[PDB]
Amino acid sequence: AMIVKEVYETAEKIKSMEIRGAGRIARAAAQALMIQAEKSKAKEPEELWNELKVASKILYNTRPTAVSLPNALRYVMHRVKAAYLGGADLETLRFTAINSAKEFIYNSEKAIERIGEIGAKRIEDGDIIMTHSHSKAAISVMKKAFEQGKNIKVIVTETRPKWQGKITAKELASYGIPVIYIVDSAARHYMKMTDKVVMGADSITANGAVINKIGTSLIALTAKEHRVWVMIAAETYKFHPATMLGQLVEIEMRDPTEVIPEEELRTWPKNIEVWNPAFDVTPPEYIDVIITERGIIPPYAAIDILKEEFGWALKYKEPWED
Amino acid sequence: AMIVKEVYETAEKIKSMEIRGAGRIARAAAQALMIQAEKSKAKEPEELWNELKVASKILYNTRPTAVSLPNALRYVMHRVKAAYLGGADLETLRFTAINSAKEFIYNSEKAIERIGEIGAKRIEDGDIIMTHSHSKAAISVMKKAFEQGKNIKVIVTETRPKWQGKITAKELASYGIPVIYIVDSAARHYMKMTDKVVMGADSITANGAVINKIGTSLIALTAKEHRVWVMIAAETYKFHPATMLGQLVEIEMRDPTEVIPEEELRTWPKNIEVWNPAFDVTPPEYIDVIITERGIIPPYAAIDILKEEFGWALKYKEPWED
Amino acid sequence: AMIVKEVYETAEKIKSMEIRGAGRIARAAAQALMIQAEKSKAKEPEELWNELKVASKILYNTRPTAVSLPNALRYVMHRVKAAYLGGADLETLRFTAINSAKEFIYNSEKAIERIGEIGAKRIEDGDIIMTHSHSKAAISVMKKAFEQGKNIKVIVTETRPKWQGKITAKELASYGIPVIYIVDSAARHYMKMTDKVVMGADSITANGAVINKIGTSLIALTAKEHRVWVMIAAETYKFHPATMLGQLVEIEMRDPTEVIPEEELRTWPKNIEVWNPAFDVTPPEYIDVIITERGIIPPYAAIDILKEEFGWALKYKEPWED
Amino acid sequence: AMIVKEVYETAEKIKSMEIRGAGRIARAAAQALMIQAEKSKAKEPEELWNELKVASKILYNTRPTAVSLPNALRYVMHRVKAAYLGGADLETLRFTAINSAKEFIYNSEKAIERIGEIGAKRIEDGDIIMTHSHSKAAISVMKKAFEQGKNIKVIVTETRPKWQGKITAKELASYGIPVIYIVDSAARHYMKMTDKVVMGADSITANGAVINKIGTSLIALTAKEHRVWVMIAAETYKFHPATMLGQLVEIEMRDPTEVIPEEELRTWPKNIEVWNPAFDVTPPEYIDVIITERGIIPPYAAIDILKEEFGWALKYKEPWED
Amino acid sequence: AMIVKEVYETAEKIKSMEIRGAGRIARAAAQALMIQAEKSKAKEPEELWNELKVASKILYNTRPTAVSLPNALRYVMHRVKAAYLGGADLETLRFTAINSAKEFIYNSEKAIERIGEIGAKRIEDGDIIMTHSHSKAAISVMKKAFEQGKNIKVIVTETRPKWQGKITAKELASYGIPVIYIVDSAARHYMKMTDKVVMGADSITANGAVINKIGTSLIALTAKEHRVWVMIAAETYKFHPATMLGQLVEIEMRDPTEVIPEEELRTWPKNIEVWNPAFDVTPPEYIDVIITERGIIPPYAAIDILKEEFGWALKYKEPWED
Amino acid sequence: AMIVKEVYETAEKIKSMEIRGAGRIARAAAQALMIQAEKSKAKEPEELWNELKVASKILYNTRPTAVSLPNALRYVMHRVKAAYLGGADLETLRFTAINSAKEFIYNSEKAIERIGEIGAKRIEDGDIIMTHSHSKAAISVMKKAFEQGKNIKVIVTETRPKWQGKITAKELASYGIPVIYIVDSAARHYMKMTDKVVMGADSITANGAVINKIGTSLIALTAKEHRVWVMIAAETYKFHPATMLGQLVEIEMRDPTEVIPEEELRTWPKNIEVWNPAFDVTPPEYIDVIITERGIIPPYAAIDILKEEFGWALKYKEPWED
Ligand SMILES: Nc1ncnc2c1ncn2[C@@H]1O[C@H](COP(=O)(O)O)[C@@H](O)[C@H]1O
Ligand SMILES: O=P(O)(O)OC[C@H]1O[C@H](OP(=O)(O)O)[C@H](O)[C@@H]1O
Ligand SMILES: O=P(O)(O)OC[C@H]1O[C@H](OP(=O)(O)O)[C@H](O)[C@@H]1O
Ligand SMILES: O=P(O)(O)OC[C@H]1O[C@H](OP(=O)(O)O)[C@H](O)[C@@H]1O
Ligand SMILES: O=P(O)(O)OC[C@H]1O[C@H](OP(=O)(O)O)[C@H](O)[C@@H]1O
Ligand SMILES: O=P(O)(O)OC[C@H]1O[C@H](OP(=O)(O)O)[C@H](O)[C@@H]1O
Ligand SMILES: [K+]
Ligand SMILES: [K+]
Ligand SMILES: [K+]
Repeated sequence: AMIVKEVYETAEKIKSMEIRGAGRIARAAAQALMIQAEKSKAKEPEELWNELKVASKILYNTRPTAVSLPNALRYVMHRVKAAYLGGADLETLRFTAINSAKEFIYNSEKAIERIGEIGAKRIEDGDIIMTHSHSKAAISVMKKAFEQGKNIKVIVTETRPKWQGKITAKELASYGIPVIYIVDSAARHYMKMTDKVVMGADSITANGAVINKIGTSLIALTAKEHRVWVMIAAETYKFHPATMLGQLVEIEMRDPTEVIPEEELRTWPKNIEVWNPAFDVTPPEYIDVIITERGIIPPYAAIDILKEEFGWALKYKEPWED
Repeated sequence: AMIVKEVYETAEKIKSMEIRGAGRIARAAAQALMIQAEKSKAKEPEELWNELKVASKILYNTRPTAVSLPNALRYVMHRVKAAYLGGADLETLRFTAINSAKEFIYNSEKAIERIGEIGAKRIEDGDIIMTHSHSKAAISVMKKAFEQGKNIKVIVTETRPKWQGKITAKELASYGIPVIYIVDSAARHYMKMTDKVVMGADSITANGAVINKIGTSLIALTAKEHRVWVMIAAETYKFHPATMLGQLVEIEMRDPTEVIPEEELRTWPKNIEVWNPAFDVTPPEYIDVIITERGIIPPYAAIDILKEEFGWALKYKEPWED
Repeated sequence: AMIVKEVYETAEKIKSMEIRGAGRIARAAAQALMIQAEKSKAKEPEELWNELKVASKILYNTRPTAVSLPNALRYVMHRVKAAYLGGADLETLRFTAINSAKEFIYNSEKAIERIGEIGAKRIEDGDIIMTHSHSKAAISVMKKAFEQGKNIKVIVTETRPKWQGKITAKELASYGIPVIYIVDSAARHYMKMTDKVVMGADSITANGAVINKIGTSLIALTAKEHRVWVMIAAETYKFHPATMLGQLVEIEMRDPTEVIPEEELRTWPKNIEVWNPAFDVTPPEYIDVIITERGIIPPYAAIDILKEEFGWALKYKEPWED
Repeated sequence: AMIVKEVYETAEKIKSMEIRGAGRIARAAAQALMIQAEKSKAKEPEELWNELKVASKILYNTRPTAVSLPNALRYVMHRVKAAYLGGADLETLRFTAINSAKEFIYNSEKAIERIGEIGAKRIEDGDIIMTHSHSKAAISVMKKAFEQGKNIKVIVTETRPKWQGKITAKELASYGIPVIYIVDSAARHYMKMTDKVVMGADSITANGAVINKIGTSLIALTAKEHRVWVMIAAETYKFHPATMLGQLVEIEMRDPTEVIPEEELRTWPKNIEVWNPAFDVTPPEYIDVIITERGIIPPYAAIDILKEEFGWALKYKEPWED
Repeated sequence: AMIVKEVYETAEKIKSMEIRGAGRIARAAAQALMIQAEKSKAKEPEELWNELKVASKILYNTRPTAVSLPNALRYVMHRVKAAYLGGADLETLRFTAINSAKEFIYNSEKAIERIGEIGAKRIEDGDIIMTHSHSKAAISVMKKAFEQGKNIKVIVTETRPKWQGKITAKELASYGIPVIYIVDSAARHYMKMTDKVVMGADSITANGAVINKIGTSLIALTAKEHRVWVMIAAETYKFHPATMLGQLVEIEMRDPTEVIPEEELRTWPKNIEVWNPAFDVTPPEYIDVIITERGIIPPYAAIDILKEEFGWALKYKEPWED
Repeated sequence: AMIVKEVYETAEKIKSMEIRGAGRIARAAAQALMIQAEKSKAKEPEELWNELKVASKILYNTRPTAVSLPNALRYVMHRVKAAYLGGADLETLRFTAINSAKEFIYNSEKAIERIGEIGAKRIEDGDIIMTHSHSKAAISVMKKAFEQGKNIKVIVTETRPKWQGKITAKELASYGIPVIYIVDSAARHYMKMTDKVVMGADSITANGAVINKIGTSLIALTAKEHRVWVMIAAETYKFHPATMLGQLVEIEMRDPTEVIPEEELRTWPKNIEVWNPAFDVTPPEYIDVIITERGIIPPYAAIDILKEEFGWALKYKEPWED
């Protein structure tokens, strides 16, 4: 109930997409629990516990699709709950929250570096890589492959409505990587000159399906058509535990004004609806490998990743639950 | 040569895409040769012949990909050239041109209403139709189905870079037709709820291939993946003669600042190139039917349409050449 | 208005499927106009003309899907109308009707013999042929191939709900042809031992799509999956002229009691609906050749067949129209 | 050996398909070994051991294709065999058998309710579900989605030769669920209006393949053609151990008179054979998920389910052998 | 009965593949007929007519698969037979033969030249072209493209068993075209670097299937897999008139010593059979265009080449027949 | 530094392909290490350890593509290195090496035997089997099946460039198995008569792709096209641990004189380059099963073979490294 404003700002910024990208939203949420814990004026363990739960709920209710966010909160809160129910004093519980958040953040960073190291080995001298949206994990791969001295070019799709491709383009450019910027529509037209595809992931399912920025499935489709390897770069905390037990991932429908700006949209007739899904789902047949910090896998081994790391917790309710 | 201003203004406006759509471009090309003949001050027939030769060369060098443009110029100038070589005096030559051009414009209008009526019979009540870009022909089909009392909805894809989807959305919505506007990247995500795809053409080749707005081949591809019918609404003047003798269609590369505005692009790193192809090429196997003013065809019958309407002219030179 | 009962019985028998099969229904309808004409008590040409029109309407309104029926009636009635409007006396008009019907019947028979002769050449010694429903044209092929001394076996699908396969099985057996009878569901399971598929057609469209007995499209689908040639055996009067101008073929929905017998069906809860489509539509991609009396064609050449034989009449209303 | 009558009556009833469905067969197999142990008059443990050995051999030789049967027998007899070899006295051996069998029956029931709850989460409100044959597991999924308030309709395919579709149609309709009954041949025609396919399994192989009622592979095939999800509701006791070591599953050929009744078939020509396979084999690539009581898997994870639940037993002999 | 030396040498050189390549073979058979007429010591019309009839049969009975050969003998003998039946005297008949063969040969050289010109237009600067066997018409395309100043590289598949690829590689090298030579099995491995596939044909059928050197089908298949264009370079006398009326093309089975040499094969166990198909059949779905001397067709328009250039003769027997 | 004669002969025999076949090569490298330890005149532990390290590098540097080789050197040197670091004396170290090589070699012979037994079960009486190259493990399957009394026939693809298929054909003949020998290009032509495809592997990756003799991929592709099962017979030491961490397998490019002999190649134009890839890569989607000595897997479970038998060593450097 005495929730610090750093939690409230992180939430608003997640919603507004000032903080965006699956890994980043996750790190931002770990962070927010950290700050809440650091700054809490609680006197009993029970008071802090309550704050961490209510803050976790606020943070969870921001954006649904990327499972990295709930996974970050679970990492922190599985540990916090266990300390709490085990009778931890106020300070043991504060540190358990703070240090758990710190680990997630630190492991998130090492996981992305490691993915780049692993992914890069699948890039070859002279490769033309097509990507989509802005993925820290995808970019780690392309960036490392350049640093090894491979001469790559990267086709960057624009990624409407939010123009994520601009970010990716400028960022790749600044590491010395040449870029070809194209609109989303042109992905089939350039698939013939493309040697590899490398994209990120918001959530990966028990069957190997990849939920990622709207348009990912199209690029994968025509990549398959063309026999261009589709490689997805993704941390194990992108894997979705609830889909083990039959859960479908919700696809976020964002405001129509991200597609068509406010001033214009209200001049339009009432019988036009603008629909703005932030993600689509890419079937496993169309994915060559998923690149995790633990190694290369075929998409269908998503279940192993889920079994050995996340399944244990599916008997329990969420660690923030009241 | 004394070229009248309406010839130059039309060429500017085609190049700038102020005038756009392969059907319109073609009518305006004819309209321009008509205005040249109307206002010419030529004394001799040879004087006027030369004006129209040159006028045609100006118009032909505007935009290369939609063969409708040269087929309009040809429709007028084969006639003008035969009048002139067969000894026509001046005012005979002036009317051959005027009248040939009025013929093309009125047949063009006719063909579109006719493609509407034919193509509508392949629209079923309840259908959800996905379309791309803005095509007077495709719209004729959708609008004619609506006027028949069928309850349709049209999925209008945005169509970057130039936003042609906005024109389409507003146009259809203004005839009463419910519209759903989405980004091009959302085509696959919404292909499951789509019953029919209806699109235009700029060029159609001997072998069946359809050159139409960039992103057309993606929509068609994922329509095939899902067994949604891809119907191309296209006049016979969209069919490309030189492809019979082995020609590939030039795919127009338009200025990059149509993608990223000048103000923003000049601030971007030197090693990003923006590539802006205006069109892509959809293979025949992803096309179900081509709705011409002469009836429904399989796309492989493109060659029949060309054999019987264009072949004769191929042993000759272009009717505006020296 | 003074319509003979032979017209009324032929109609009832077409509806009830006592007379069934596309070619046969067509011959039966030609026949019926013949008898009407033979037995008419008309005294003026105008009186007979009226009878032939009203009889054509009755016969046309029996079953929609197989276009052979309207084509048979057009063959007879294009000729009758032309005699009539050209001032034929009563007897000239009677004979025009009678003799036209006779030609259609005679040409129908020669067309089926000729298809068998042509089709059989595509069967090879040792072939295992899978078929579907009961097609006179298909059977003509298999029968001729045996008579040439090729040792074939024919897999006969049962063809529910009406058990057409029983007819085909007994009929092939009686020519010396060994038969393997299987239920419809088993077609994929036996496609591996199948060398050829040979089926009939009720209506063939401008784009090469084949409308035929329910389940045809499944057999073709898994045939394609397996690279087994799908050959359709079909007379040129199976080709559908209205689909040139964008008409979709109606798919006949027959009584639910053909699926589930009356005594049983009325014991069932109201919230079960039985749906009984008599046909499905098979796309051209899944058809290797159509075998007509005029020769082997790829499915997509359906338009040539339609252009050169049926298109001339599409400017006119139906020759029975009032 | 003194085999009790309920062992023989159950074997007759499995063979005749009076008792049917791989789940039921398996429970009744266990039920029979339970009744044998209940009523045995054995004095020694060795006497009873031998009765159960023989009882198991009788039950195992009824119907070969659904591995659920032997997995039930194994579940009981690995336990009984270990009790006996580990010196158990008589009434200990009698209870090991009884209790092992009650265990299997109650776990089987549990697994089905559980597969209902998991699989329902992949059913979305509004969905039209196509199913095949009659599967308690598939029905558990569909019924559980309905109880959640989702408005579904189920397309029940008839399922020749034995008409299992009638059982399914009546069952689902009796829980309130709207049913559409069609013939197996209509599967493709109605795949366009279908959102999800839900079916059972009799055996599932190491590599992912699903053996289920004849016609299953057709439905799955055309589901893939249209990108409709194929979900297999199947317990872990449906998974086939011997396939790990290279075994192919025997596909049961049932008496031809189930297709064509004795009265009719005896009148048919000698060179028609009726072939009645009871099952077909659907490849893994046409399967989206397998819903087990342990959660959603990709079909290629069949091998994991077998490794961790069945592999150990493969170096041993069958637990009812000499 | 009095057949010239040359007809025998031509025949034998064709049998042993000393003269080879569909077009060349046909030229050699026209040449033979031409020399039979030149050197005839016949004095009656009927004596010559009989020499030419027999000469034809000898030639037609060398090698079955390439229809070019009978199409050449028909070109000559149709004309010879029309003259002989007109009552043409000896010297008129002798010239009919002599001239018709020269007309055939000259039109053949012209077609291959024109195919080069037309086909070259579909080659683009920087293209890598995979070919197969040695096709004069395929080579015309490649050579003309290279002469146009396009920097192409050609991948020459070795083409077992007769090592045809060595001839192709040496030939293209000799015009200054960089060749990559590879074994047949490597065609998929290098399909990713291939932009275009260009190959010949021995026979093209009524449905658009292409019969060419063994392996042609594997290359078309993996080319389709990767969306590389397959372009067939083929004179209109490669199209097979018999296939219109149902015939299948005979696939010539040549000597096993062309595979395993005689000195080695004789030492091998009896129970190894060496099979040497000289050709295979590529379906039209894997073929993008056929480049003929009349233009570009989709494979499905082969029926038109046939309808319009050959169908007239099918009514009749082969000209050389009695 | 003091390396035995035999290590050099083994190395050179492997380089020149005198010793060939992935499994055999590996046995030859274990053998070499075994003879280095046997014949060492070293007197300190460290002297031997250094001989074996160097011997290993020599061997690993012969042929890159078949991972069996390093997996054998690892089997031995992991064990040798654990001993040397335990402080093992000279003779203990010498035995560690000698025994570990014998263990490797004996386990290899056992695996190939067990693969035969397991793989044979998926062969059925009357099967026609296409194979490629010469794989000891593929042959084990075929031989065991034939020994079981199944009347099989084997199609042996010739396998250029090194004529591997002659070895296979002679070998299978020698066990009494009828062979059909065909050139590589004929694999599609005979895929219709093929029931089963059985081939070896040199390296199998973490995502299930198979690296085997050049051509393997063309056969898998057309086998998939026709729904023929592709079964790979492969010892678990064919699985590539490096591919888990991102590596690509190096495709060995061997001498051009293995393609075109030296006496002939030297006469050829400079501008023909002869490319000799010894291997290609088959994707997992075209592979039905991998038959290992631990059982049948889908190709996607290759990651499990790896996770569980090799992943432990990836943390560390190669045993022979300093
Ligand atoms: N050198 C290599 N090492 C490991 N995997 C490879 C290599 N080359 C190709 N692949 C894989 O092999 C398959 C190639 O398939 P395609 O893209 O269809 O050629 C894919 O599954 C790739 O991941
Ligand atoms: O974790 P990293 O690799 O940064 O990003 C993964 C994915 O998350 C992003 O979505 P959004 O911008 O949050 O809507 C993009 O879809 C991207 O592919
Ligand atoms: O001729 P209509 O049917 O109106 O449209 C035909 C096509 O021409 C347009 O190109 P652009 O906007 O001129 O670049 C669009 O691609 C459209 O589909
Ligand atoms: O075990 P449950 O899930 O109820 O059904 C599993 C399968 O077993 C049945 O076979 P049969 O009717 O015994 O021949 C059907 O094929 C059904 O899908
Ligand atoms: O007429 P051109 O285009 O030269 O060759 C056509 C085809 O004929 C040849 O066969 P063969 O060498 O006669 O056995 C080759 O297969 C070639 O592709
Ligand atoms: O171990 P086994 O199963 O015998 O053979 C495995 C594979 O290794 C061989 O290559 P190479 O002859 O070494 O170049 C063949 O390609 C074969 O399929
Ligand atoms: K590419
Ligand atoms: K749809
Ligand atoms: K659907």
